[PDB]
Amino acid sequence: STRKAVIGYYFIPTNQINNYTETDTSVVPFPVSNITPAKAKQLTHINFSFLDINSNLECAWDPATNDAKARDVVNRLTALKAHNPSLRIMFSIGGWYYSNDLGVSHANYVNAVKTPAARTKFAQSCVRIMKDYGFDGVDIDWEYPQAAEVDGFIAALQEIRTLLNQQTIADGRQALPYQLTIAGAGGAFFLSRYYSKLAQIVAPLDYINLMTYDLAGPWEKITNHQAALFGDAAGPTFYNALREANLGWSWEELTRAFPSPFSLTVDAAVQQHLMMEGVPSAKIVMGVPFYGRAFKGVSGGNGGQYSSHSTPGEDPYPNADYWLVGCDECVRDKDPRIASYRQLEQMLQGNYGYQRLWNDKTKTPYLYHAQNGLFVTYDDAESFKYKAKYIKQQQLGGVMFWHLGQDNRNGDLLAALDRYFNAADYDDSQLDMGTGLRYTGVGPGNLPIMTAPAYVPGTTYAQGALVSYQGYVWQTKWGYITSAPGSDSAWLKVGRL
Ligand SMILES: CNC(=O)NC(=N)NCCC[C@H](NC(=O)C[N-][N+]#N)C(=O)N(Cc1ccccc1)Cc1ccccc1
Ligand SMILES: C=CCO/N=C/c1ccnc2ccccc12
Repeated sequence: STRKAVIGYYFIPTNQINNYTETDTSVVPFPVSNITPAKAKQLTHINFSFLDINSNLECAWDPATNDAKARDVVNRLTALKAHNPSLRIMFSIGGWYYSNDLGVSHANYVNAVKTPAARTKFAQSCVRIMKDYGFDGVDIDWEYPQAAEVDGFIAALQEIRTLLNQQTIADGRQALPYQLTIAGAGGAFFLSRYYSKLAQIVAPLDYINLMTYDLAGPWEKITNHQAALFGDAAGPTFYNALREANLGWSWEELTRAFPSPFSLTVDAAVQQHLMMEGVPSAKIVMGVPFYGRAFKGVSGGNGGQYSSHSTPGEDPYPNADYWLVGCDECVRDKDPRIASYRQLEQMLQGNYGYQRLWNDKTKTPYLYHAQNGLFVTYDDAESFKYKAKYIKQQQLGGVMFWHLGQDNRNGDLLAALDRYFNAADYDDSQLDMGTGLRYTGVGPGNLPIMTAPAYVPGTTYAQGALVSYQGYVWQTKWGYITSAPGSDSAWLKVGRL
């Protein structure tokens, strides 16, 4: 019933705002007019990106921004709401460039959330900006608060939420209330920073949009799919950093929740969220990439998958060798390591030497250039069928993607997502989800339904015995136990009645 969210980032750099034009793609490749009425109808949210936090610890435009041109761009976006009364134009604060641990504005994020007075000044500036520019809600993309900063981040979200709710009442906006989201970590290493307090982080949000992409890249030793739905036992595996989070759980509880090593997949991130009590499936949104990540220096044998590679990891890209054959946008952007889906379609179609291959465990496509030794991991309308089916089966809130300019000209990726959720004639009941590796962790938030004989006082239970008691099914950790389940450390809660 409830419509799935379809949240697309609209990113425009300052120089493009300051020189905004809808009639020159060499100046602005993706002007607002490319978001046609048909596309507008298929989105529920557009995340305008990025604003920042300044040294005055307020939400702010990049100070080089021409304000009149900014308002003009934003006005074109909010004009789209004429075609879709469900559509929201959010704005996003942060992004990797501004907010990463070494980013140019990082200290402003740390300081803005640090004290009650700072949080109030910061929260106020967010709602002020929202009202002043005509936005419909606030998205926070801080990558990422460290475990020490998490309490301040939580309080900042809570305070923003109160101010948004006030604003909704003031504007009589109950039909389309102002919203709050974050872009959340989609991989266990960064997720471990705030994982233990995930319920408090998600409580004030309408959605947490998981960045379930960038799970492979040149910083890793071995090529891999950047957004595998499920795991491939042939691919690399990773230490499960969540088992070291400050949860206060027992060895058995930790082990059951956090297998290690594990496959870094979209399903892993989603299940890791669902394991936590107080994190509802309907607030979890699955991020998908509208771009691929490209690697060079790869060996043959498995289509370039799971190979060592010679892809520079430095930022900015360290020379002028744009080796991703056929990638014209890569030349424009001086970086052969990222290619939009729009460009990847053209690369396949041209005489450039790529084969499109498919991994039926991960349910994702990849390109392999056998002659030069290149590998590209990306997503397409086919991988989106499996991801859409997972979103529905797991009762997730919807899909998020980065970014709108990377869809092809006809908006085929966006149209596919909309079709999979909303087309009366689309049927995926027989779509086979495959035998790729599922993340099997169980935690307090995702106990399965079970039945077992009622616990009987006086009975001596062997290790592994299952009983039902006071609403749950419990398993003895060793034998021989006679205590009431939940009264001491001998029983593990394994299911709910
Ligand atoms: C919604 N927020 C996100 O999606 N964030 C996110 N993906 N953060 C991590 C990715 C940062 C990315 N870095 C690289 O790609 C490293 N280069 N290499 N190899 C980045 O900062 N940019 C490229 C990018 C961004 C998002 C998704 C894929 C690639 C530069 C950038 C360009 C425009 C806006 C923001 C960042
Ligand atoms: C490859 C270009 C540099 O951009 N890198 C971003 C980055 C660096 C290290 N680890 C990461 C993990 C996830 C996403 C991005 C990165």
